[PDB]
Amino acid sequence: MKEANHLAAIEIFEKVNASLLPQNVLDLHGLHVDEALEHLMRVLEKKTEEFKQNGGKPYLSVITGRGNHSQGGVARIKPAVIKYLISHSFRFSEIKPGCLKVMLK
Repeated sequence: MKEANHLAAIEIFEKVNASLLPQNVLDLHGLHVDEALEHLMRVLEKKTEEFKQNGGKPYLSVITGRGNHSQGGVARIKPAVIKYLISHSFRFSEIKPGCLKVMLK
């Protein structure tokens, strides 16, 4: 699944976020730039709130996918997401291929 990965990504994302959100993980590899951003933005804001209110994780591990380091399919989610973080003055740092770990503010 190179191309089909992008279509499968939606159903994967939905089933996956259920288990991944409590880890403070935002994993949406394969989604469109718009989709990825729209999901990321709403989760990031509510997670910031969960951080300051409920005492969740002080971070969010964003998986855009293994875009660039050891693998590379659709990595344009990464420049898109990066731009979102910087524009809001967030603190992030990539782990390894395409995985941006963001520290909540």
